[PDB]
Amino acid sequence: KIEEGKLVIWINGDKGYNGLAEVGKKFEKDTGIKVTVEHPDKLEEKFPQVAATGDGPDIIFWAHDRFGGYAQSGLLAEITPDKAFQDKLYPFTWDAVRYNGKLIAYPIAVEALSLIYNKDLLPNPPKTWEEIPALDKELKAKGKSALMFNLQEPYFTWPLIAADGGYAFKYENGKYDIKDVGVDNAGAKAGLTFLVDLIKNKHMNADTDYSIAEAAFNKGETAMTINGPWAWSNIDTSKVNYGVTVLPTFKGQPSKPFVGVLSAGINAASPNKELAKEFLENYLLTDEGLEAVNKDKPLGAVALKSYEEELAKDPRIAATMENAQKGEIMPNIPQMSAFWYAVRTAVINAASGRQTVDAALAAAQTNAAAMATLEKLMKAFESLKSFQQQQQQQQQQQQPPPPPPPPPPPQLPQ
Amino acid sequence: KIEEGKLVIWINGDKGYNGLAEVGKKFEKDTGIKVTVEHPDKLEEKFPQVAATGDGPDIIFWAHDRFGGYAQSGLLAEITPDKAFQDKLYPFTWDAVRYNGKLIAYPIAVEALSLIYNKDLLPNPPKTWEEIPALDKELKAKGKSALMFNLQEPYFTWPLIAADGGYAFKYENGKYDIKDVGVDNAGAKAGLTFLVDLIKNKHMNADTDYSIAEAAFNKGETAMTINGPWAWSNIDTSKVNYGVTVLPTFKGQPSKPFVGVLSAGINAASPNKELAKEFLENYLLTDEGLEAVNKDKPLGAVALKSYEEELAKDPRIAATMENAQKGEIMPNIPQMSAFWYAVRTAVINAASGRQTVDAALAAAQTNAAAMATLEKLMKAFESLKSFQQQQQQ
Amino acid sequence: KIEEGKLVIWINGDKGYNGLAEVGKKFEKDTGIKVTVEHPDKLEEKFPQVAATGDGPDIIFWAHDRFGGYAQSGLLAEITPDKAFQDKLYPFTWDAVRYNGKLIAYPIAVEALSLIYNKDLLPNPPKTWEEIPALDKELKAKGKSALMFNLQEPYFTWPLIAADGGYAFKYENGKYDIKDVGVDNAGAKAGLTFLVDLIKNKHMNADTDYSIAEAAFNKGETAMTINGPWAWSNIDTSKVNYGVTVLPTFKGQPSKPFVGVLSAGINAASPNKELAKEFLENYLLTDEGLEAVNKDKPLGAVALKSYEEELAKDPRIAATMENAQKGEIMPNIPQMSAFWYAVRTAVINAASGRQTVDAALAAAQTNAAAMATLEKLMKAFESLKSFQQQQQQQQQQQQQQQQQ
Ligand SMILES: [Ca+2]
Ligand SMILES: [Ca+2]
Ligand SMILES: [Ca+2]
Ligand SMILES: [Ca+2]
Ligand SMILES: [Ca+2]
Ligand SMILES: [Ca+2]
Ligand SMILES: [Ca+2]
Ligand SMILES: [Ca+2]
Ligand SMILES: [Ca+2]
Ligand SMILES: [Ca+2]
Ligand SMILES: [Zn+2]
Ligand SMILES: [Zn+2]
Ligand SMILES: [Zn+2]
Ligand SMILES: [Zn+2]
Ligand SMILES: [Zn+2]
Ligand SMILES: [Zn+2]
Ligand SMILES: [Zn+2]
Repeated sequence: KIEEGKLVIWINGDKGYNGLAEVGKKFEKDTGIKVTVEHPDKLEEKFPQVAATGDGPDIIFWAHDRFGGYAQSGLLAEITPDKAFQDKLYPFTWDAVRYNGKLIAYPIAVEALSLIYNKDLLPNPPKTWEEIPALDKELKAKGKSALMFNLQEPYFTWPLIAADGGYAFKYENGKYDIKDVGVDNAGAKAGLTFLVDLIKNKHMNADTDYSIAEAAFNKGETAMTINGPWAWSNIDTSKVNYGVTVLPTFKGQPSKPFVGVLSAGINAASPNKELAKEFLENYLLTDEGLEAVNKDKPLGAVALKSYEEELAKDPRIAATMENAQKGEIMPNIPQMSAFWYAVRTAVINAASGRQTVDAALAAAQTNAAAMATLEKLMKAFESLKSFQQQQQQQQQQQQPPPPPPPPPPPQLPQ
Repeated sequence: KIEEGKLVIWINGDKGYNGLAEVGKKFEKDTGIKVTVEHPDKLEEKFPQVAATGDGPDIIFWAHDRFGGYAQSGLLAEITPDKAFQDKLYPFTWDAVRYNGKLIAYPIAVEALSLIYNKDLLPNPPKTWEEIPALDKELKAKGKSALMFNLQEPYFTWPLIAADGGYAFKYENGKYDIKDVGVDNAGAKAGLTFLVDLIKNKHMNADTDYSIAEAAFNKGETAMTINGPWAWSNIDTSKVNYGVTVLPTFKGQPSKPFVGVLSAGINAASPNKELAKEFLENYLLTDEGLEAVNKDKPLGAVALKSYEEELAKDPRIAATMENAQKGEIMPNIPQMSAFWYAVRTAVINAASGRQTVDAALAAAQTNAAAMATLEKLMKAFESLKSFQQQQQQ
Repeated sequence: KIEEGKLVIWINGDKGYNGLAEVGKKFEKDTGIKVTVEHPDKLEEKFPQVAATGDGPDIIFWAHDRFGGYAQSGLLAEITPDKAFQDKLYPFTWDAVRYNGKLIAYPIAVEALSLIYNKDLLPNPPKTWEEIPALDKELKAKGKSALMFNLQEPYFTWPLIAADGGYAFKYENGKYDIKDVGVDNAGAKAGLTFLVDLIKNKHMNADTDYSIAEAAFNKGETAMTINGPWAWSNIDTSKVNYGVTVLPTFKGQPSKPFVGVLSAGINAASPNKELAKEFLENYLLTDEGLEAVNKDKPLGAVALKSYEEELAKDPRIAATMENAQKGEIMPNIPQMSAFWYAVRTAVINAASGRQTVDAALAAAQTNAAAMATLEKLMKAFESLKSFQQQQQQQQQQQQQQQQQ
């Protein structure tokens, strides 16, 4: 809970919690305040439960895109680092921890998709998407393919579609304009067109998923793939002489991958907000702190400028940061749920031929507002029923509103 | 019974309708136009039924908050008192009778919660909320409690919550901005926290409702309660030496109770709009008009400045007008229905520990703004339902 | 089919498609490119289905209001006629073919309601609505009625209602503000009030529909009726000595009838965008082009200034254009579905006495918006049912294609 006089930290099991515990000991040595690090199962699901009743950890570690939902439910304390501390980190990461004007977390690490290439098949990676078709028929002559990446998930296909001017929601002040959606502009249109052309000219298969794209690259069957820092360990094992580099340009514009930021938030119910802020600002977000965490489990690229420059000596890490700098910070707003489902269908339908490019993307725009507001209404029936639970004396699994009558007037009058 | 050459007035049975008929005989004397006053059952429900077909009274009396829904359905005629008539009343009472720029009703009487205290247990009432925890323990030593009021309805708990900067919807031009909700700001957050602190520090019970809060004050078991002019008649009966005063301040700010304004609206279907406006401006909203109504039933505080000053000699009425002047005029808009159910759940959950202050209020701004889809959904279903039952049968 | 190297044109079967095919042969003579005009059943429903999968015609002919939904679904190619070609047509017709700033089609013909009168019963038609009461009494003495028109649908009753300031959605920049509805203002209030007054003063029956209104005018029972260019051929057969003129003014303001504009849109999937724009701009939208189409089946008033002035020799056509120029261009946006349903009820309720004018209108202004927001949420539940269609199929293409 609160944990008055101490600090309890939740961080996912797959991270460097042992390294974080070691910063905890260093903090315990100069202050006498003991730090407890734990990694419960599905802590991103548990936090919304316990924090709503004033319990839980003092500080939570998760990808920034979950925090928008938390801050909306008032579960995170507004943080106030002064200007001096802010300049210690990359200015773009602060934009990943801002919910409606307010700063609600500290950025730790940075993730983004990169171009991963087989050095032995490709001496040098293309700087340009446009030259991939030419490159594929050069490698096909050797029974090899140029590129294979997951086409089923928008996360992977977005970098291209967004390249010439697409975007999820327009951001211009720490606040996302939810009626300015850019899935239906000329830039996005140009991007998805190129992608569909790649599939229909047989340079790519419409059924390529994560597993198939990973198996092909790790068996040296394909020259290139698009993936993030979590996929590297498997390529090390495959013994593929691989490189990680900046994504290819399209129509002269860099690709725009989604940027996910590991963030540290303070529970709005913690009485140890001061302790937590001193721990994060002066012990963890330091070269010595991140180093200790990194040693246990690599963070990839980090938000702190000083330690990032030390980690950039690895050209894989330097490439993940450079991609992220030219990429699009993933909106933390609830309307993103709609965007995922809409663009998923728009890409799958354009790819298979079921729909055209212009139609698939135009339908997504409508599906964005339609599915997005639906979530607001779904919360209304879910809050009206929830009020009834606490009034009388899984269970909420009800949800009626099934009256959508379609009036079809007979416009005959001849 | 469309009227035509006569005035038929509607007003609730609990009001000075016999005093109103006395002004209606006065009008009949200088005009030869007979005034009929009636008080049918659930008139506030019947009025929208009959007015939508072009029937019912020429003029209607009810709290200003119901008038928003009426004027939205276009059942009220616009009124035009000139600059001279408007300055006879308190400026703020005109803000209660404004529906999207247009004035639709004449303000009559003003209602707000006040601090009612036992003079025999409390010499001077506390000017400050912050000092009540200290006053309770001083009274717990004697087997008494400092304060007990209804914690179940947000009408009673709002004064405190809104004190430091909370508000329902932002008003700034005879028009409410329905996207500017103030249940989740630092003002509301500071207020509700204080209220919950009281409950967990056992200066208050989470299960205190209207009945329990009234019983306790009327048996002298508690030194203070918060209530309105309607409860006065029961405290007289209990023989408690009581006082009515301005509500305590919080963080230096005055408490902000909701303001209910009893108002007179003219039926849009009434052929007697001119007669009505003459009766209301020149006969009823005068010292003698309101007196006649008041002698039948007390209005409490009144909108007319002149007659308010004569009534102000009662310190109970004097405090009601002070509280109402520092309070918030209850929005007349349909989005208020959402506000009631959401803030009500928010306070209940915060008090019982089921949810924190920050969490209950942040999810209150969702429930209240998200119940607006009910407005469009339930109104669109229900709207189309009427046409279904007409086209299909 | 596909289209590559030719043109395929879709137009409704009640138009001059043979005359359109005749423009098609003239094009084929100078170019060699074959033009195939076809008129399939319910083509305005078939077009969204085939155009979404990249099929259908190169060019499509329909009333402009249907194109909003097409351009929203991205089924129409943005057209670019230069300032020189744009000035050959009436400026107001271009506004009927703008979807959110972009031009999506070519204007062909214009259609609006007009006052149609029996010159044997009425020598000179009234310029004023206000005088129809007095005129009725004068004709009632002879066992005739002054005016009889379809009161059931708003399309017909709108001209009056809108006359003094009523409007569907405010339009100011090729873009409709859907929060600015005008069915509740003083203008609309005044118009419907006048209509209600006519019905309760028994100058008009609340149950007059299209069929009753048409029969009455064509049996010489009523002196006047409002209607459009489509009802003319029935009046010719009735042997009624009739005229067609400008609609009566209310409170000194002209009646605002809804403007329907026949339009030519280019499929965004068509490989022959340059061919189609060459056909339309320089072969069809010319004196000789529309003339060939007109001779097969009349277009009524036309968007091209030059040929319109030759057609204006007919006073009927000259008046359809004059009514259209003072009227309101029908919004092409999806919120118009809700507009029709809300105003249809509002009028029927106010006329039957079931509701007052103030109530029935202020209900419509809230109802039309309430259905509009539902419309978006219905293309949602159904669009989530594309998962039912798809996610079931890609599971049966996976359980069935791996035949157990
Ligand atoms: Ca624990
Ligand atoms: Ca500092
Ligand atoms: Ca170092
Ligand atoms: Ca080192
Ligand atoms: Ca390790
Ligand atoms: Ca009666
Ligand atoms: Ca005066
Ligand atoms: Ca004492
Ligand atoms: Ca009495
Ligand atoms: Ca065919
Ligand atoms: Zn664990
Ligand atoms: Zn190729
Ligand atoms: Zn140190
Ligand atoms: Zn009664
Ligand atoms: Zn205490
Ligand atoms: Zn046919
Ligand atoms: Zn008459």
